[PDB]
Amino acid sequence: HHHGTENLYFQGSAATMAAQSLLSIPVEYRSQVWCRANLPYPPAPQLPIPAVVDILTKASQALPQISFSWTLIDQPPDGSLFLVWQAPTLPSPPDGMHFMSNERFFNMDVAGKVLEIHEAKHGFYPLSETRTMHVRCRYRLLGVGFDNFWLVHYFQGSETDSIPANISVAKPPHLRRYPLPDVKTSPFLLQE
Ligand SMILES: [Cl-]
Ligand SMILES: [Cl-]
Ligand SMILES: [Cl-]
Ligand SMILES: [Cl-]
Repeated sequence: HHHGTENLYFQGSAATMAAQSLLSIPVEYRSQVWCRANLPYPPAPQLPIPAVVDILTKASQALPQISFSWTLIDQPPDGSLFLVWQAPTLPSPPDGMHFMSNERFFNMDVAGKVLEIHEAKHGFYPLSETRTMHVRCRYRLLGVGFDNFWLVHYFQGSETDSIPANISVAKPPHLRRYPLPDVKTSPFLLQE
């Protein structure tokens, strides 16, 4: 009466390792962790669309040799790129960023496949910023057997996009609890 949707995504025998690792985390932090690949990606400025498609395509081909950990992500620096496992019908865990506007959802046709682009401009870190300075993009490429994997990218906003920021009217509306617990799991696989 609480976890039906999550349970659908943990049916795989390789998703058994992910499930076992999540159950090792205190219940209160299970909703707070990202399932993030142990790469790490080199940081990058805003990526051209063909680069996004190649990065997700290569990740999908390398998946059996890439491990994941449940981890907290908080106030990642500009340039940060992550490969994450996430159900599209579940909310993203927190990253410490708040937004003065709604995330916009665009779809592109790429070589006959759909690339989803979830672009959240007007990002800010309320503990340290009074104006917006950051963009977060979440990408996924559909119909190539990698539907629940995302590229998540944080980068610097343009000066002209910067607007005054106030947590009282931002999304999400609540500041996360600091300091963060240490909760990073040992690595596991999502395909064998
Ligand atoms: Cl475990
Ligand atoms: Cl808006
Ligand atoms: Cl998938
Ligand atoms: Cl929200």
